[PDB]
Amino acid sequence: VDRSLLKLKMVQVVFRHGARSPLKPLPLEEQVEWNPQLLEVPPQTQFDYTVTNLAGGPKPTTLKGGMFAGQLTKVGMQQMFALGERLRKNYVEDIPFLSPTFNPQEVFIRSTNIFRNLESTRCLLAGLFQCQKEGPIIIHTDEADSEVLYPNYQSCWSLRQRTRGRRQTASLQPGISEDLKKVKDRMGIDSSDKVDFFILLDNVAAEQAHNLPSCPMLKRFARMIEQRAVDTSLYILPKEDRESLQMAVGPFLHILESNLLKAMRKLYLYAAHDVTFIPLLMTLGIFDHKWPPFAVDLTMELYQHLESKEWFVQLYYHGKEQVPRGCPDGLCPLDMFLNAMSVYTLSPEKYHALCS
Repeated sequence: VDRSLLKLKMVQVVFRHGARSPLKPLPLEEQVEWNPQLLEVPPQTQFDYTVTNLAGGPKPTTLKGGMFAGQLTKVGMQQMFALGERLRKNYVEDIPFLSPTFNPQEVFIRSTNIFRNLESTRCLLAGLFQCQKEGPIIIHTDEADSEVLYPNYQSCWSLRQRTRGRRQTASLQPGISEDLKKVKDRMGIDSSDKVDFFILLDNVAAEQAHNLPSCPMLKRFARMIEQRAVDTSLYILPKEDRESLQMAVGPFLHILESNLLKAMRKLYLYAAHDVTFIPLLMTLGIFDHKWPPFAVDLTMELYQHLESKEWFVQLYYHGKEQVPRGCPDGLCPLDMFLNAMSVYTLSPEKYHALCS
């Protein structure tokens, strides 16, 4: 189709928080030091916000070195800022789709209620709007028990049940087991369980992102660690199991879809997690078999053709053009896109029904 004839209607972004300290420190005798000066907020990122419920509405440990676990750092803040700036290039500079200043009317913001995602959202907005707002910044969040921004095992009974055996046996799978044993052995950490590939990956990725001197045997195995984390995660929620993927990412897809249809707000922002991205990318047919990186984004553009009145979407992941289920390279007709993803989508009512 002829791009000059297309008008940008809506943009949706799903993103992961930036570089941060690990959630749980590894059981190591010698540990890397995390300097609190990494928590310094660069002035270009300082944007104040209010957290609310979905309405809304009233809102719903220490590492060596004196820094808290799972905390976005100055490094992560700069990544998220950079993400904001790329969006500004496309939706502010290249075309005047969004006002250069934050407008509550133009933008809807949602995040899981966890500090690292809230601060990442703050930094993204700071870059996108260059710290300029025409009104209060509201970040909408839901209570953990209702949250759909990650697969919710606690609140969805059937999902917990369907994955139970695979959750148990994921780490005993061929090649995963032998490799976990190899790493722990070499690290001198073995028998420390529970330490699985997710905890190893969490640590190596956080240290690498910060240029910190990881344990050498941990670094030796960094690639295997990421790969096996991915294989573990895929084994638990395989492409072949439709109902599980539905209960895992279905409601979130339903939200994304609903936004497209309403557009038939300029921008929707969703701060999500790596465990959200893996199944989301798989249902979209775009998974690259890599652990979703810090600050990674999934961007959706919705256009309408001025002559024909037809609607098209373009999908990007990590700045790269993607081809989803049901779509040709380039602009994908909205019906083709939505019809393909309909297999994975779950209305809130069907979701609630399926979960019990």
